[PDB]
Amino acid sequence: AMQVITSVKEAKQIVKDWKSHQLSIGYVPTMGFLHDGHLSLVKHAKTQDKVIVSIFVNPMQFGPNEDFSSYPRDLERDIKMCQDNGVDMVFIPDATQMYLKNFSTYVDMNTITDKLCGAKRPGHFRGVCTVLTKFFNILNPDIVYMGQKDAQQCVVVRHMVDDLNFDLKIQICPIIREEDGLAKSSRNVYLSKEERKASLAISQSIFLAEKLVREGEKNTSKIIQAMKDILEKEKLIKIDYIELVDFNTMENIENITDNVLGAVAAFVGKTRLIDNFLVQGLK
Amino acid sequence: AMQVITSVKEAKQIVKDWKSHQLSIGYVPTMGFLHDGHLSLVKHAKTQDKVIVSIFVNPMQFGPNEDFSSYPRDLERDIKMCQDNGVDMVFIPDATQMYLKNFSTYVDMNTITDKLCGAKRPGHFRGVCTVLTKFFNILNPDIVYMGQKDAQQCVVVRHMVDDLNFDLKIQICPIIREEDGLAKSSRNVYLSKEERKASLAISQSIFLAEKLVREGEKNTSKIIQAMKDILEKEKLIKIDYIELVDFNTMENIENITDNVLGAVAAFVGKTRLIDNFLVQGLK
Ligand SMILES: [Cl-]
Ligand SMILES: [Cl-]
Ligand SMILES: [Mg+2]
Ligand SMILES: [Mg+2]
Repeated sequence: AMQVITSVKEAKQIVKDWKSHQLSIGYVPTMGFLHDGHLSLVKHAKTQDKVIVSIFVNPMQFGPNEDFSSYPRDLERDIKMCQDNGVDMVFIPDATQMYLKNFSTYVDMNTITDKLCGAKRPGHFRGVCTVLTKFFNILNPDIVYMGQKDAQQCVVVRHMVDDLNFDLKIQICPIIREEDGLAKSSRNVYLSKEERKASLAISQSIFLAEKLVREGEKNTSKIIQAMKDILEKEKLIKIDYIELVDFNTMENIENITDNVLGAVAAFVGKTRLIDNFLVQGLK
Repeated sequence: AMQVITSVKEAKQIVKDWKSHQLSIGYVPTMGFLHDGHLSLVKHAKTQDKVIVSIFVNPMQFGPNEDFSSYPRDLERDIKMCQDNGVDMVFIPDATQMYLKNFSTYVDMNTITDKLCGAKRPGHFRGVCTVLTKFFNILNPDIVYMGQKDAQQCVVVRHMVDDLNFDLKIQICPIIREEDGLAKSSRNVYLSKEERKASLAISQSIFLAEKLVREGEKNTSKIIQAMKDILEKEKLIKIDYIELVDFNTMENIENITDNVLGAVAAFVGKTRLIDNFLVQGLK
């Protein structure tokens, strides 16, 4: 029967026992209120012998001005979806298990995190790096499955893993979308009917930019303007950024050569949404 | 035959194979030019099935004003001592293996490291935390043996291990001393005959402070003055700090209750030496 584990000590024991049987471990870190995007990561993780999903709304990666208190939470919904989709262990620690009274250590970095959302969200990537170092040490996974939707986060965590010699692989999985094109996110639940309609311009701008790139358009300023024109038609949308950047460095690019990450962040009403497309190996 | 390993990849392989046989691993991180202090850590580590010594003069933990370029180095001496003392693997990576071109991640903390040497050596503990996270991830040790001589470092690393959930134990081992009382350190090799004679006042001040404490002296200002009087007799000695602090927090203490770390840092000529005593469980 699937284990629902709230203790670090017990999670360690279970993983240690699985390792005693030379079983591989697939790990899907999440902040709960699960959706088909998460289920897609789980499906990939089932290539491994055992699958772990963590659920933890990590307070370190939210700032004071953001949505920690309202973040959607429904642990019964999540347990059921993990149960129905063949998850072996749902690890749901609370902040008192993860961060003891005198906790004071962190993991951070001096490149990558200063761009895109990192520039808009001070402290965010330190929160991500620190909590994932902890989870990786607790759970000892072999492959960690992450969504391309958080593209910068994937690159940041990959770089941390490289730099700190974590003996595991980060596997980036494609963006899963709603029927109407909106990238799956737990924050979608915040949107009003009218905001939901407005929010489709984000994915529209992504589909168009990707088509332009694959049709051989190299000038990023041309592409950005085209996305901007789509997004500016929606009064409910306030653009945070639209940037085409190198996928490995997050540095803005003026002319596309081998690759591009085209990334958008925008507020739809008060809700902050992100989306992107990624093209690699261009001639 | 003992393995001398310069590659991360090969070190990983060897450790993975040992683990496939359920062997425990004892690890002694060092910066080489080995002495009896190190040999003592190795002796403790031999409680484990396999013993690893790393040798790496980690550039991250030295500042511009310190002694990175002159740090004693004699890898043939070290290999022989490891060989003769039953070490299984000497891991000697170079900075190009550990720190690749675009390396930019670090581990640091917001308590403990701001006191004692930490205050005198900006960036030092970040260098220690970061390189040890890497070694721990590479070598997957069960117990890591460290000398009490670097008492703050032991407490810092213990706290990192706790906070980041490293699945290992830090074992602090007592100070090994020269016949004349000077705490063993590779930096002792820098001392002139006259500096060596002067340097004995450091251990003398430690022996006296510990005797005063164990004789029931609680007033730290009295104890510090007594140490200061010994040290001020030596013209070649410039005191950096003399502090009696709580062993768990590194906070200065005015009146001793259950514990005390009495720590000294002083320059003898240009060489910076440290020493301490530790008393725990007092009534
Ligand atoms: Cl989400
Ligand atoms: Cl030394
Ligand atoms: Mg592993
Ligand atoms: Mg281990």
